Amino acid sequence: NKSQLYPDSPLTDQDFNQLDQTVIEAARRQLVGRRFIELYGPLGRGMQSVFNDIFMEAKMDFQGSFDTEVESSRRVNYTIPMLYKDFVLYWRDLEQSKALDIPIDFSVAANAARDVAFLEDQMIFHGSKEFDIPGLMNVKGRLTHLIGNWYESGNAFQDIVEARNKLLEMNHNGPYALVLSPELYSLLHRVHKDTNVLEIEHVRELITAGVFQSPVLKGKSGVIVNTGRNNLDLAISEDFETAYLGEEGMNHPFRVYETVVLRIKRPAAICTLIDPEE
Amino acid sequence: NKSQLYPDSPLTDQDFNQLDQTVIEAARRQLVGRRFIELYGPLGRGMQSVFNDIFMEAKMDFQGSFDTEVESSRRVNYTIPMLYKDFVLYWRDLEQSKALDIPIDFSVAANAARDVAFLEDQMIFHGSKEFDIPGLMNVKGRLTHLIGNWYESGNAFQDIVEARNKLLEMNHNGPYALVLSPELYSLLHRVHKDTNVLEIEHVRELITAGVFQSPVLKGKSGVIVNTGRNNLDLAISEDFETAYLGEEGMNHPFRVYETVVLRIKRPAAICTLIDPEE
Amino acid sequence: NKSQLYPDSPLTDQDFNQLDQTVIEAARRQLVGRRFIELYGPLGRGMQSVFNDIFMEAKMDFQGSFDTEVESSRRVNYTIPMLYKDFVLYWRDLEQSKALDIPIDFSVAANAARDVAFLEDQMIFHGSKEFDIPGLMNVKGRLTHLIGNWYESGNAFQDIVEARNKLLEMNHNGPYALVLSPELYSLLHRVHKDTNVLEIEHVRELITAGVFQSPVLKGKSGVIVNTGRNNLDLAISEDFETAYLGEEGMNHPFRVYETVVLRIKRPAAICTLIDPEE
Amino acid sequence: DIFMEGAKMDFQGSFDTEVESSRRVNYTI
Repeated sequence: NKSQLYPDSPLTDQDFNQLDQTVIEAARRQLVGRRFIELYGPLGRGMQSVFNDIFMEAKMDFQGSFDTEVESSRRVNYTIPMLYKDFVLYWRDLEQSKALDIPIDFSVAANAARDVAFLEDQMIFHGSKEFDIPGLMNVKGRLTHLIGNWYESGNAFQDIVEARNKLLEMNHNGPYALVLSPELYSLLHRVHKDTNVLEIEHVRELITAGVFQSPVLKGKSGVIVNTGRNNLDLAISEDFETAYLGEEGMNHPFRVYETVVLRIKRPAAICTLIDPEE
Repeated sequence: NKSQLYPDSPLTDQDFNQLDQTVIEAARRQLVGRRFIELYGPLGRGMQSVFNDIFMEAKMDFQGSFDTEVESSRRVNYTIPMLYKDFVLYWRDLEQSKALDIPIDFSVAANAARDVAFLEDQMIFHGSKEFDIPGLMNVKGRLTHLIGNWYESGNAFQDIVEARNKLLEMNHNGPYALVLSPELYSLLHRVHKDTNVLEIEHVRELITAGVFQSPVLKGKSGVIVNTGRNNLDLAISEDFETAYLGEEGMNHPFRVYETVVLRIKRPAAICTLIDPEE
Repeated sequence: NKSQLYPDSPLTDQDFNQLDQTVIEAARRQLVGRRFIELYGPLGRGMQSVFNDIFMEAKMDFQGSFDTEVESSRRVNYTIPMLYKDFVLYWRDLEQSKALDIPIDFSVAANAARDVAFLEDQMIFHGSKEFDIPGLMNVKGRLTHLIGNWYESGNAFQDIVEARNKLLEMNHNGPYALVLSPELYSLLHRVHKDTNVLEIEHVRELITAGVFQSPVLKGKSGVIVNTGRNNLDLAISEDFETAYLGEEGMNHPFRVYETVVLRIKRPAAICTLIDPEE
Repeated sequence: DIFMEGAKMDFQGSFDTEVESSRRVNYTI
């Protein structure tokens, strides 16, 4: 139990569960990337690094042959980073709660739970320079496309179908997911005079896996990603966890931490709509 | 069990189930043709061939008569083919997984599971020349129709109703299913200026069994098929199965295989929209 | 233990023991680097990577102070390589020997043992390019020194004294080990002028450890290294081992393998003597 | 046997073996 692991803690075993529920519920509503990407299983504390194999660039007969096929692995090694945030709890109110038997207040944790998720999203989208891990935007062989002038009606659909054709020509036919900037989201959901076309019902049919809005993307940009286990995956060593730092003064400081990493096996899947040249 | 059948295999009985689940789940999302065609039961390993009878071209009274009716069978014989694909698993990582007690990775199988399904779809749509089995596109008495100029609004509905009338005149009244090329799919789901008509809500009412998109069809083409047990069926000798080839070097090679065939009893059901003459 | 790992191997337990003894005996003579370098204990198959800390290069007062001061470690990661070699046998000769009651011959394995030992020594001395593992003569801050003519006047003693002086100034003392090319090793037997003893006897007094020659060094060159743990170490994963591959035709193939890596913590414990012409 | 003619280092491993020319001959005592 948590109580035996952490002595000298005013909080009890029941209160630890209530704290954990608040933390996970706060994280759930603000975790965006998890929706269209699967998860690797919890590896444990045994390893600090993982291996990634990059792949870049059937017969019908009565009796089978004896041949076999292989490709270029190009194995690489990646380390697992750590993220954290901390908060503090005052005394002289916890004592009052204990005396009056009323439940304790844990509103503070949500503020850190949101920020850690925001940092994780930024790391996934743009990558880390310290550990030189690649990101979706800066990955090699991303098959860029150019778009412009989304104001007038009917321009967005042509660009979408053009990107889909480029994805198809490389023998990648499957469900697609779309992520767009908040500014482009408003232009998509817009009222056009003399035409009165919603302009999203047509688009929703083809994509079939969802269009999402992310605040990390600052300017006008968008990504179209094929969804599959083979193309990409995400590996977690340990999930959200809470620890008790010590006893300074008379108050109690706490910390929350998490570890995660991303692996991209086939770079050709991703397509990026570059910002307008102007 | 699989373990007794295949000795000298590092994988265990539990891992065989996990492999099978991944293979079947990968096949499920990419198997298209199964939706509008029923399945014959698993025959077994006793037979390698089937017989097909081709049919081409009630009384109300107080007491029944003694008459009977028959038709032309024209029995023919068809053999069952085989399809397969293979993959490899490295060592020195399986040992690490066993030592650390973490679960094993089986991502490779999905790549072959997709390709075998693609080959099966191609065989169903176009047929095989080695065994001279017919296909939907090249079957005799297919009641072709001609279409053109789907760009301007309102042309597609007229062609659809014309094909439906031809199907009806031959005493075939039932649910219909439609399969179209990806290019025609985009033209159907298009935004038309000054008219703002979705143009698919009207069509969806009549078809009543579904409009689908298949990547096998290269150019502009489409098929309308009446759905019934009598008209067509598909016979399976054995479903997706996995086997262990042997022990070369120090790694482990595996194979996946399947057998299937198609029978068309009444050719008149199918209607084909031929590509534009130009 | 044997005949359980390889049930299909024609060789019996006693023959396998003889084969293993013959394999190890050849390598025992050839191995030279392990004489003055320690070894990390076998880690098993769990780990494929290791972490090394490089150190490139107080507080006298009364009771008190509340602070901690640490120094940087420059953490880095490494990957363990694999080396292998193989040999083949025959069946008719084994049958003839069994019929005539003559002991079997295993001469071929000696060549493989010699070849793998000659590669392990070269990897230790010069390093591996693919994994970017530094060698003894390639580490930065190696404290080089330059030599002169050794044919006459007995300048070898002065060169050794000057080389030891730099380590003494840099505060590295204790046991030293000197490795030099055979050409320089031969010349040390010349008489020392005005003393009439051999200069090797004088040099041994300063060295206080074994002086040996290695064929890996080609030109006139030498290295003197301070010998102790926490300066350099060798980590082994698997020792020399022999495996029997799957039989093909009627013959039987075998292979040998082992895995080892090297780490250097303090680059300043080494000195390299360089010829001016080289 | 007259051969009349180096170790390998790899990460994943190898799928093939290596051989040499036996050139067998017979001698009498």
